[PDB]
Amino acid sequence: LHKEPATLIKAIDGDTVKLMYKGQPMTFRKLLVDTPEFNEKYGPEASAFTKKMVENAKKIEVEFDKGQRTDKYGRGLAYIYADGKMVNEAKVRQGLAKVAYVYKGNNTHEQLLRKAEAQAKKEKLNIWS
Ligand SMILES: Cc1cn([C@H]2C[C@H](OP(=O)(O)O)[C@@H](COP(=O)(O)O)O2)c(=O)[nH]c1=O
Ligand SMILES: [Ca+2]
Repeated sequence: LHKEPATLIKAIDGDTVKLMYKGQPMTFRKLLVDTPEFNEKYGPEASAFTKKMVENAKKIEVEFDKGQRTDKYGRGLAYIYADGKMVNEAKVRQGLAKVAYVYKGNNTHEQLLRKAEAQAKKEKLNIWS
C-alpha cells in the first residue's frame, strides 16, 4: 500500500470527505470505520474531530487498499492521512468512531484499527464510556 497526494476540497462529515485526487474532485468514504451521525450521541464531536484534523492538515494523503477503489455510490474507498497521521485510526483511537464495514478485499489496516479501538474501550473513551 502506498500513500498518494490529494488536497482538501471540503470536510463533509465523520466518514466522508471531498478531496482533489489526480486533479479531479472526489467524495471519499473512509475505509474500516463508522461514525455516529450528528444527531446521535457523540455525533457533533465526532464530525468536528474529523473536520479539524483534515482542515488543519498541511498535507493530506490517500492510500487505497488492494480491493475495490470505489464503492457502489461512486465514493473513493481509502485510508486518509493528515500530516502523516491516519485519520481513520485517529477517530477510532478517540472513541469517536467504531471499526466497521470490514470487507475481505480492503482490510489491510484491520488489526491496526482494532487495537486503537481496544485502547479507547480500555480507557472507556466517549462512545465506550
Ligand atoms: C465503508 C464502506 C461502505 N460501503 C457501503 C456499505 C453501506 O451500504 P448501504 O448504503 O447499503 O448501507 C454504505 C455505508 O456507508 P455510510 O456509513 O457512509 O452510509 O456504504 C461499501 O460498500 N464499502 C465500504 O468499504
Ligand atoms: Ca456512516
